[PDB]
Amino acid sequence: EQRITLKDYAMRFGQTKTAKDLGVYQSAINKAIHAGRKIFLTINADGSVYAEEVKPFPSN
Amino acid sequence: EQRITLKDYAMRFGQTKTAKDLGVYQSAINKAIHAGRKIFLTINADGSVYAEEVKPFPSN
DNA sequence: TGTATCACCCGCGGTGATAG
DNA sequence: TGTATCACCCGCGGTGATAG
Repeated sequence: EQRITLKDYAMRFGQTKTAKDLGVYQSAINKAIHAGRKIFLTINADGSVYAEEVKPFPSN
Repeated sequence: EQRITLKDYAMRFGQTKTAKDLGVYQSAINKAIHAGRKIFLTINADGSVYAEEVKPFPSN
């Protein structure tokens, strides 16, 4: 609430802001996205963001 | 259904079987567990297992 | 239907192993 | 409220940078 996708979020906001919102470098995002990582953002009232990723175990 | 925790599963079954069930080496498990990784198994009728892990983005 | 190291290599997450 | 490389280091996931 709102639960939204990284990619998604990225298309709305632009790699940079996003990236900035997670306190990480833009290239990350990019990579991450192209990467096809399953990740989700969570927005809070204030607009702070939280992101978790889903991955299969085991990583290999 | 059933949704169960790795650790959990591990306590019921013993590191080894588990490990075997995921097609990975026992030490992994161990590590993984001690590691405090958030991971979950999913059991199916037949008893096949599937495991996904939850992680914060970004990994760093 | 034991677990917990250990060093090795592509620093996490694995591998094999070795023991117990 | 541009994105997409690139080489570098602790092979994935990041960093900075460089450009466009």
